[PDB]
Amino acid sequence: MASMERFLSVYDEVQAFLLDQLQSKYEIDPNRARYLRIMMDTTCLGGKYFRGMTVVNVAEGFLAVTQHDEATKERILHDACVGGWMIEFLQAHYLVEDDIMDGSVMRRGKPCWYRFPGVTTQCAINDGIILKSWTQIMAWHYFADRPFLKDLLCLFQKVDYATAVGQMYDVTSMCDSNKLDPEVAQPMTTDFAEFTPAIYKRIVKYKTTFYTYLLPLVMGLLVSEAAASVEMNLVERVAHLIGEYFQVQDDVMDCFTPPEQLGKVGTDIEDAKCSWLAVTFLGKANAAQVAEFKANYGEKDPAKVAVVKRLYSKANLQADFAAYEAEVVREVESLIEQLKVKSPTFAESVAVVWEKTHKR
Amino acid sequence: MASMERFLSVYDEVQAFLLDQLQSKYEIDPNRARYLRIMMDTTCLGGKYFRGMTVVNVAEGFLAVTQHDEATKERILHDACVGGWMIEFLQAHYLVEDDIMDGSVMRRGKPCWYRFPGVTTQCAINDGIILKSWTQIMAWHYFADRPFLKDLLCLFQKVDYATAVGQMYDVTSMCDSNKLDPEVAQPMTTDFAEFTPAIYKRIVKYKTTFYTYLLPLVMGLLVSEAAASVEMNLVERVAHLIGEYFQVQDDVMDCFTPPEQLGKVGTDIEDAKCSWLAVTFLGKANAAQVAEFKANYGEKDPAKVAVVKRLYSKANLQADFAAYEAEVVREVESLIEQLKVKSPTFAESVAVVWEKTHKR
Ligand SMILES: COc1ccc(-c2cc[nH]n2)c(O)c1
Ligand SMILES: COc1ccc(-c2cc[nH]n2)c(O)c1
Ligand SMILES: COc1ccc(-c2cc[nH]n2)c(O)c1
Ligand SMILES: COc1ccc(-c2cc[nH]n2)c(O)c1
Ligand SMILES: [Zn+2]
Ligand SMILES: [Zn+2]
Ligand SMILES: [Zn+2]
Ligand SMILES: [Zn+2]
Repeated sequence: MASMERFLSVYDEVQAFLLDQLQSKYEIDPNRARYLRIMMDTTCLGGKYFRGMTVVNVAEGFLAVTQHDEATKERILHDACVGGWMIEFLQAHYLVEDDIMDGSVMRRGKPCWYRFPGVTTQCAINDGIILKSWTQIMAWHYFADRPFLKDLLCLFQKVDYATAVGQMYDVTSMCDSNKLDPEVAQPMTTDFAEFTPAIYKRIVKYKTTFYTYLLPLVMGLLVSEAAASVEMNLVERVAHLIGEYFQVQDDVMDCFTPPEQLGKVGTDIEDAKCSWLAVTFLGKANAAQVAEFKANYGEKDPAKVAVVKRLYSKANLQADFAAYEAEVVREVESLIEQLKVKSPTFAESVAVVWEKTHKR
Repeated sequence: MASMERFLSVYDEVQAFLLDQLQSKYEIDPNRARYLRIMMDTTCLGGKYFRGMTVVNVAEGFLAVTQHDEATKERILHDACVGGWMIEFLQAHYLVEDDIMDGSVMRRGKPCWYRFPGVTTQCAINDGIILKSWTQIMAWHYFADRPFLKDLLCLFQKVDYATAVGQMYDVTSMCDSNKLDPEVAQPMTTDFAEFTPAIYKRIVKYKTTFYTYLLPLVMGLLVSEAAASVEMNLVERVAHLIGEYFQVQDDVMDCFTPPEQLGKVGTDIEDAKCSWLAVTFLGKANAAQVAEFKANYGEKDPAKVAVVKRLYSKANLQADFAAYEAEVVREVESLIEQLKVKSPTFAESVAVVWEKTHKR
C-alpha cells in the first residue's frame, strides 16, 4: 500500500472510532456527531500532512532493515499512521485556537473555523479543546498494550507544553519584557531592542519546531522501537535547525507570497511580529532606515505597511536569506552525517524531511 | 498538619517547581515567569478548593484504617495534594476558556482573566491551554514512579474529554438539534422541545459532574491504592447524582442570588440556557405561561428578563426544588448505604462531600 493511501484510510478509521465512541459512551445524538465530523474534517484535512507522514516515513525506513512478521509490519505501519494523526490533530488544535487568538480571517483559502456561520468563537474554542482531547483518546485506545505508550504520551505532553510556551513567546514578542504585567495594557515596543536573532530563535524553537519536526521524528522512532538507533541529542539539534528554517520561510512568505498562493492575507507587519524579516532588517539597517521602520511598523494603515515592505526590498534581504540558507544546508548536512554513525536509515529519513522542507 | 495548610503549601511547592522548570528547560525570562505566576494565582486561587480537598479527604479516610510507615503516610498525603491541584488547575483551565467563550464579565468578584488589561483574549486562550498543560507536567513529575500513574492519567483524560463534550452540550442547548450545522448561523429554539429533564441531565452530567465529583473521588482512591475497596459503578452513580444537584443549585443561584453574593451578574435567562428553572417551569406551566416564556426568554432586554423571573416565582419552583432535594437526599443516602458494604471509610468521605454540597 502506498503510504498516503494508508494514512488517509486510517483517518477514516480513527474518525469512525471517535464518533462511534461518542454515541456509545457519551450519549451524543446524530446531529452533534455530524457537527463534530464536519469540524474534524474541516480542521484536520486539506494540508500536505508532512508532520503525520514523517512518522510513517521514519517507520517505513526501519521496516526495510529490520526483520518482522508481516502482521508486525502492518501493526507498526498502523501505529505510525495513528501517531501521525495525533500530530495532525494537535496541529489542528493549535491552528483553531491561534486563528481565534489572532483574529485571523482565512486559512488554506477558506474561512477560519471560528468564522463559519454555525460555529462562532463560543463553540470554536471548545472545538479546539476537543481536537487535542482526541489525540489522547487515540493514544489510549490504539496503543493500550504497547510498550512505547508511556514514552509516547510523555513526549507528546512535553511537545504540547513547549508549543503553548512558544505561543506565549510569539504573541508577546512585540512588547518590552520589563513591561509585561497582567494589570497593564501592553504597549508595542518603541526600541525594538528585543528583535534579535537569539530572541527570534527562542520564539521559533518553542512555537513551531517541537511539534513540526521533533515530534514526528521521535514518534517514528518510538513506534518502531528504534530510539536506541539514534543519539537523541542529534535528533533534537537537527529538528531545531530544520524547524527554524521552515519558520524563516513562513515569515518571508507572509510578507511576499501573493494571498491567492499563501491561502491568506499575511498581516505580520501590522501585527508587529518578531519576524525573520524584521530582525534581519534591523541587523543591517542604518540609523535613518531604523527610524523609518519604527515610524511605520505594527500599524494597520496600508501606506505604512507598503513602506515597511519597500524597506525590506531595498535592504536586499534576499541576500541575507541566501546566506542563512547556505549555512543551514551546511549544518543540516553535518548533522545528517553525525546521524549516519548509528543509523543510516534514520539519517536518510532526516534527509527526506530536509528535502521536503528546503524544496517547498 | 491540618489538611488545608498542607494543601496550600503544596500549591507553593508546585508553583515553584513549574516556574523553575520554565527557567531551566524552557528558556523563560523573569518577566514572563512573573506573568505566569500571577496568571496561576489569579486563575487557580480564591475558591473553596472542594474539588482538590476531596482528594485529600478521601486519602485521609483511608490512612486512618490502613497500616503504613510515617513516610508512606506523608507521601500519600503529598500525592493527594498534588492530585487535588491537578483538578483545581483543570477547573481553572475550564473557567478561563468558558469565560472567554461566553463573554463573561466577572468571576469571584473580580474581572474574568481575559478582561485584565495586560491579558486580552489573545493571551488568555493560550493561558488556559497552559493551565491544562501544567496538570500533565505535575502528574509526570510527581507520580513518575507511582503504580497508579497510568490509571490516574487515563482517568484524567477521560474526565477532561467528558467535560469538553459537556461544554458542547451546554453552549448548544438552546439550538434545535436537527438545525445544527457549521455552515448556518444557529437560531434559538422557538418550541423549547429539547428543554427536558433527560436532556438537562445529559448536559449537566458531562459538563460538571465528571470533573467536580467523579474525578476527586476516584483520584482519592487511586493515590490510596484503594480502588478495590469500592464498587466503581456505585461511585459513578453517586458522583452523577450529587453533581446534578450541585448544578441545579448553581442554576437557581444564577437567577436568584444577589450579584454581590454570587460574585457575578447571572445571565442564564439572557443566554437562553437550558437551566433547571426553565426545564422545571416548562414541566408545569399552562399554555399561556409557556407562550409568555417563549416571547421573553433568551433576550437581553431587562424587562423580558424580569418577566421570566416573575414567571419562575409565580410558578412556585421553590416547591419543585424541595421535592427534587428530597428525592436526591433519599437516593444519596441509599448509595452511601450501598458503599458501606465494601468500605465504611469511603462511604463516610461521600457523606462529607454530600454535606459540603447540600449545605453550601
Ligand atoms: C517533519 O517534516 C516535515 C517536512 C516538511 C514539512 C512541510 C513542507 C510544507 N509544509 N510542511 C513539514 O511540516 C514537516
Ligand atoms: C526582500 O526580502 C526577501 C527575502 C527573501 C526572499 C525569498 C527567499 C526565497 N525566495 N524568495 C524574497 O522574495 C524577498
Ligand atoms: C467533591 O466534592 C465537592 C463538594 C462540595 C463542592 C462545593 C461546595 C461549594 N462549591 N463547591 C465541590 O466543588 C466538590
Ligand atoms: C422560584 O424559584 C426558586 C427555586 C428555588 C429557590 C431556592 C432553593 C434553595 N433556596 N432557594 C428559590 O429561591 C427560588
Ligand atoms: Zn498566532
Ligand atoms: Zn506566519
Ligand atoms: Zn459556559
Ligand atoms: Zn451557572
